[PDB]
Amino acid sequence: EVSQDLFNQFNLFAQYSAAAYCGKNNDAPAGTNITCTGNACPEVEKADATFLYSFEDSGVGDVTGFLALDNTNKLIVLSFRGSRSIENWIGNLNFDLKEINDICSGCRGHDGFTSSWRSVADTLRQKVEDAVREHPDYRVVFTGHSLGGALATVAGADLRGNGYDIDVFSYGAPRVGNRAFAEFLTVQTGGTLYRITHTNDIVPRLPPREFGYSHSSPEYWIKSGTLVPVTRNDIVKIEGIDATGGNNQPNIPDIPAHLWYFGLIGTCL
Amino acid sequence: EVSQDLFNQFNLFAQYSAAAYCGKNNDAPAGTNITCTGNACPEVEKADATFLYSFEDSGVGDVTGFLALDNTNKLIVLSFRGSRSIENWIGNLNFDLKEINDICSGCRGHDGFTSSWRSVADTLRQKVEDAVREHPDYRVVFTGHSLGGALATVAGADLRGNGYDIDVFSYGAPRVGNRAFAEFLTVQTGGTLYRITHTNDIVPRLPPREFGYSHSSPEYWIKSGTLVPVTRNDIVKIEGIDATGGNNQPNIPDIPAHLWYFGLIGTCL
Ligand SMILES: *[C@@H]1O[C@H](CO)[C@@H](O)[C@H](O)[C@H]1NC(C)=O
Ligand SMILES: *[C@@H]1O[C@H](CO)[C@@H](O)[C@H](O)[C@H]1NC(C)=O
Ligand code: NA
Ligand code: NA
Ligand code: NA
Repeated sequence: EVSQDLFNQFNLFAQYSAAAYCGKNNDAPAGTNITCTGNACPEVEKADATFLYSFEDSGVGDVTGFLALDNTNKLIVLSFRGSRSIENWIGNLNFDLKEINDICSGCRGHDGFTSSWRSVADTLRQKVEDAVREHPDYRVVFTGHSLGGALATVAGADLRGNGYDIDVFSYGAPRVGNRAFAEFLTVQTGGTLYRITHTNDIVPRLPPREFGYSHSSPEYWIKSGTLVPVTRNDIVKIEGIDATGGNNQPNIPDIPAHLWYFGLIGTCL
Repeated sequence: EVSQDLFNQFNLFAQYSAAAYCGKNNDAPAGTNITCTGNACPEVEKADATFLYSFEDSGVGDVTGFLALDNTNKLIVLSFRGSRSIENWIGNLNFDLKEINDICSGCRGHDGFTSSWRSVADTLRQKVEDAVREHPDYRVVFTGHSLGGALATVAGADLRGNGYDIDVFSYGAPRVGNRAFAEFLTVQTGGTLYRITHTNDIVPRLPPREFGYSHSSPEYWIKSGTLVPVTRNDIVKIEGIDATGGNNQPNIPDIPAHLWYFGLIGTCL
C-alpha cells in the first residue's frame, strides 16, 4: 500500500545500512566509491556514491559508520553500524534510562545509545554541516540497522531544527526512550522517521515496555518471511504509539528475523 | 532450461542440504521431525520428514550429515554437510588424486573426499539399505552443499548398481576427480546426477583443472544473483565435460555466490 517510490527508498537505505557492516572501507580515504561484499548494496553501488568520512570505534560508546555523498540520488547519508556481535549485544543489552532534556523536555533515553551519540555528536554534526554547506539542495538522511538504527534516531532527534530537514530510516531498531521521547519522535518537525520492523524481530521489542520504553509512531512492518523477498503489499503502515499487531505482538520473537530487511543485513556473506 | 517439477526438486534438495548445517540434529534421536533455524528449510518442515540417522565427525575424514525419511515426497535422503569453516577449507584444500578403480576403471578421485567416504561407506550403505528394505517405493536421493556435494557424488558413484536408483543433487560442489571419473559420472546408469552451480561460485572451480581434475556433464547453472530469488528461467543446462560458460568462465570468483543456492546455504542466520 506504500508507493513504489517509498518502497524503493526503504530498499535503498536498507542497503546504506547494510554497507555499514559490509562496505569495503577499512581505511577507505575520502572520495572512494562505496562498494560492498556479497551483493549487500547493489543500488548504492549503481549510484555515484562516495565516502565523505569513515569512523570506527569513535567516542566512549565505540560508534562505527560513515558519511556518504550520493550525487545520483542527491543525498548526504550518515549510516551507523550496529554491533559486530548482535546475538551477544542482544543478550547483554542494559535497560537503564538517563534524562535527555537537551533533546526534549521530560524525555529519557537509553543511557548507552544517548551517551554514545553525545560522545561523537560535535564531530559528526560538523561533518554533516560541511556537506550541507557544499550541497545545500541535497537531502540529509540518517540511517542504520539495529544499534545503528537507535544511534541514527537519537542523532536525528538531536540535530534537527538547524535549517536542513533530517530524514531517518531505521531497520530493526530497539526502543530508544520513554513515552515522552516516543511522542517527540512522532511529532518532531524538520524531518520524518521511517521506523521499519520485520515479522517477529526481537530487537524492536527491546528494551521492554516494562523497563519504561515506548516506540514512536508510525511503524512500517514487513510481514514477508525471513529470506523471502519483500513486495510492496508486504509492508503495513501501523499508526499509534506502542501500537500492537505489527512487530509489537505477543508471540515469541527471533534473531534471524533481525538479519533480513529487504535482503541480508547485520551479517556479511 | 528446466521443468517446473525439476525446479521444485532443486529447491527442495537445496533445503535438505541447508538442513545439514542448520538442522536441530545435535545428538537428536531417530524419529525426530526435521526442523531448521533461520527459515533454512521451510519446504522440508512442511513435509512429514524425520531423522532416520544423524552422524557427526564420522570416520577418518569427520563426515557429518543425516539420513531422512520423507513420507510426503516419498524420499529417502542422505544429506552431507559441507565444512563448518568454508573460507578456511577453500584456502587449505589440497589437490592430491588417488586410484579409485573399485568405483570405475582408470578413475582417480580427490584423496580427501574419497578417503572420507570410504571410511563411512559400510555404515551408511547399511543405513540406506535398511530404509530401502522398509520403503521400496521411495526415491533414494543423496545431496549436499560444498564438501557435502562432493561426498554425495562419490557416495552415489560407489553405491549405485545394487538394485535401487540413487539420484544425486549437489550444490556448489568442487571437482571430485580426473577426466575418467568425470566421464563415468556423465554416463553411469542407476541414477541421475544433478550438479548445480551458481554464478561465479569459487568452489566448483576447485581443485583447478590444471591439477588433473574435470567436471561431469551436465551442469545446471543458476544465473540469478546472490541474495536474488531463483526463477525456473534462471537455470541453464550446460552440456559437455569441462564446458565453459556456466560456472566455468574466465572471471573472478567469490565466496558469497557459494552461500546462495535458492536461498541461504552453508551458514545459519
Ligand atoms: C566510481 O564511481 C564513479 C561514478 O559511478 C565511476 O565513474 C567511477 O568509474 C567509479 N570508480 C571505479 C574505480 O570504478
Ligand atoms: C511432527 O510432524 C508431524 C507432521 O509432519 C506432526 O504430526 C507432529 O505434530 C510433529 N511433531 C511435533 C513435535 O510437532
Ligand atoms: Na557507485
Ligand atoms: Na516530522
Ligand atoms: Na515436518
